[PDB]
Amino acid sequence: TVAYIAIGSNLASPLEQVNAALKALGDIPESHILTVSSFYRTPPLGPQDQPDYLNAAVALETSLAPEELLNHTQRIELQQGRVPRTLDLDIMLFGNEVINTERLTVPHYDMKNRGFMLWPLFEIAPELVFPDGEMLRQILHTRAFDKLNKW
Ligand SMILES: CC1(C)Nc2nc(N)[nH]c(=O)c2N=C1C(=O)NCC(=O)N(CC(=O)NC[C@H]1O[C@@H](n2cnc3c(N)ncnc32)[C@H](O)[C@@H]1O)CP(=O)(O)O
Ligand SMILES: [Cl-]
Repeated sequence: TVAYIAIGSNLASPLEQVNAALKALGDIPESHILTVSSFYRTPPLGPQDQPDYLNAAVALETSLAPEELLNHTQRIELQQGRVPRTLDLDIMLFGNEVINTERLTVPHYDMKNRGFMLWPLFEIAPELVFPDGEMLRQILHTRAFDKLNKW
């Protein structure tokens, strides 16, 4: 199953965290990195008195159950300092699954509202269709999220 994972950090020099995160994602068992987006410099959506984010998306093939994937992404966050934002790993999509448990809401509850999630995802999955049948390309068009700048 292909999982799509969003990466975010707004440390001053976030490349170390993001590069480290990508290496660690590749070490997850029974999993393989398929494709990684470009790295983007995005203004924070929410409070504005914080540094810009580095955002990216990665497509990860995995045989793990969605919760076992979450265990591994949480481990990576912990090991890089998560306890500005050092590193957040959000599971955006997990195959065609819709999940609503105490640990997971998939698709990510807010991703359709976040250009900094959707644009990097579009780079690596331009023909993507959500579980509800909506095309990623169409969502980006409708919301008119401004395109991103590379880091
Ligand atoms: C600050 C804000 C709004 N503004 C931004 N602006 C720009 N420019 N760029 C950004 O990148 C950016 N980022 C933003 C942001 O907050 N991003 C992360 C996010 O979405 N949250 C907070 C969080 O810590 N997230 C990781 C944890 O989520 C858990 N986790 C992972 N996957 C799932 C899932 N599928 N279901 C449930 N939990 C999950 C896991 O345990 C992880 O540790 C959830 P919330 O606080 O919005 O509810
Ligand atoms: Cl470790």
